[PDB]
Amino acid sequence: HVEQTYLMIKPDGIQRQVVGEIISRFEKRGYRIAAMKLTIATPAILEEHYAEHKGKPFLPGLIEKMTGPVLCMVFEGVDVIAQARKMMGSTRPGEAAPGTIRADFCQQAGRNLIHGSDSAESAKREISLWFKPEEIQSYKLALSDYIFE
Amino acid sequence: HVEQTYLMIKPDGIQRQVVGEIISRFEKRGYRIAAMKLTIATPAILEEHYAEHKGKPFLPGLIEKMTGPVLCMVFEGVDVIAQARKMMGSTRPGEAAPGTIRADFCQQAGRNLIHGSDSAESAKREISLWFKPEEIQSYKLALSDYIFE
Amino acid sequence: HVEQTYLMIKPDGIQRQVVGEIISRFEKRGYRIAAMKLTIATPAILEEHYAEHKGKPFLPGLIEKMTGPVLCMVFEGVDVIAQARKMMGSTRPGEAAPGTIRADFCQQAGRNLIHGSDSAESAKREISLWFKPEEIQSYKLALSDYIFE
Ligand SMILES: Nc1ncnc2c1ncn2[C@@H]1O[C@H](COP(=O)(O)OP(=O)(O)NP(=O)(O)O)[C@@H](O)[C@H]1O
Ligand SMILES: Nc1nc2c(ncn2[C@@H]2O[C@H](COP(=O)(O)OP(=O)(O)O)[C@@H](O)[C@H]2O)c(=O)[nH]1
Ligand SMILES: Nc1nc2c(ncn2[C@@H]2O[C@H](COP(=O)(O)OP(=O)(O)O)[C@@H](O)[C@H]2O)c(=O)[nH]1
Ligand SMILES: [Mg+2]
Ligand SMILES: [Mg+2]
Ligand SMILES: [Mg+2]
Repeated sequence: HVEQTYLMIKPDGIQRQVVGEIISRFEKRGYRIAAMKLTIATPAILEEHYAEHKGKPFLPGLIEKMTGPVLCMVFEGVDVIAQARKMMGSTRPGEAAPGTIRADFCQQAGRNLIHGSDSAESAKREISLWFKPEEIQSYKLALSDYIFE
Repeated sequence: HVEQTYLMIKPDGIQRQVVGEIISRFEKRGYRIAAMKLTIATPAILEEHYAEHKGKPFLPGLIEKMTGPVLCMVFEGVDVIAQARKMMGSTRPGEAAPGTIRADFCQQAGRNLIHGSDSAESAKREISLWFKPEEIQSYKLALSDYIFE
Repeated sequence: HVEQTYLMIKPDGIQRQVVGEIISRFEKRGYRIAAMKLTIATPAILEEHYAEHKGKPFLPGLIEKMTGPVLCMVFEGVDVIAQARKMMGSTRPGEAAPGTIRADFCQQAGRNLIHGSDSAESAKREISLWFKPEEIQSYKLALSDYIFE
């Protein structure tokens, strides 16, 4: 049984030109690209994306940092929501484990390269926010017999 | 004082075409390739390899998944039995530490890319099962003075 | 607020020809190269460098193993003293976390590839020992807005 998670490369990932390296880490585990789109995030969509932080003092500066080019992604795999969070590492790069994206690429939480859904409910909500159903692509990986039990 | 461990790239490592990447991880630490052989694992040899699991319900499907091309390897180094196990990571990739082979490449225990001996006794048994003595090569690494104390 | 740490590639890092790989790991986090110099370490300077270890049983052999080409480096970043130590990993490569330099490249404490300052005080002292102030270069990284909060 597979699930789908929402992963988003933030503007610092675009501007530091590590998009391909990020994608390769997820492809390396046999996770399937189910959707992908480059866009420029707007405050209106970011307010909904970060609805959990509404009213908090840091929300205006988070939205400002995120107003820029982003790569919206959906990846599919076993336990991929929790696993992608593990691969990303802790919010604060200095506390993230070696070998995670944030530890390997970043210094501070405010520029930590990538977002990933933190739960099944948030993944469903975030995928629906950033993608229309017609943009989610269903196909089978040819190596499936060697990736899955 | 060095020891030798038996490492085997399973059919998923061959079919996903990551053999060279796996070998490079062990070469990177200055471990010496003492033996290397491509073969196709058969049920009779796999029954002896997995003798500890005889009779268990999961063994038949394990043998089926392992019936395929494998790369038999012997690596030599300080504490290499335990260290190779650490490098592979937990049997279940989702529990494996970031930076390990199974965490970086895999999703499920039944397709977890690689086997390594779990003890000195199993290394001796497994090397004897999969290799003839003529296939174990004795030579010295030229960089030894910069690898070992 | 950024700080500066002293990092030194030991003779095993030079001789195994992994200098570039080491530098890339620090550049990948947006750490800035503030100083860099190839020299051959001599006992007199190494005695001052390792002054804290005076009298310990491994010191004479440590000085012998360190008498050779070294790459002196200063890197700048947020919390870079502690973070570089985390990236290097434990003194013993066998205890170091997967994904650290020592775990990925080495086997034994006596050949563990790299030195890094362990504190703000030792970083100040080591930078002054190996570099004159005129050798420390100040410039701003063009991607600073995407590395720092
Ligand atoms: N619950 C399970 N479900 C699926 N496959 C399993 C399970 N438990 C074990 N396996 C498979 O059987 C192998 C042998 O189990 P075990 O010897 O306990 O793990 P290991 O030593 O980490 N791996 P191996 O290289 O096969 O010896 C595992 O590597 C998996 O490929
Ligand atoms: N500067 C700064 N940014 C933060 C802090 N906490 C969170 N953020 C930013 O806000 C984003 C969303 O916060 P959160 O959902 O709690 O963290 P995440 O799930 O790891 O992305 C993070 O990824 C960070 O970029 C903080 O303490 N300082
Ligand atoms: N052979 C050997 N070398 C050691 C030992 N302890 C320390 N060293 C070496 O001495 C160096 C400096 O020691 P220390 O400052 O404690 O370790 P570091 O801060 O991790 O570099 C280490 O990096 C090792 O190369 C030991 O027990 N045996
Ligand atoms: Mg979050
Ligand atoms: Mg076993
Ligand atoms: Mg020290």
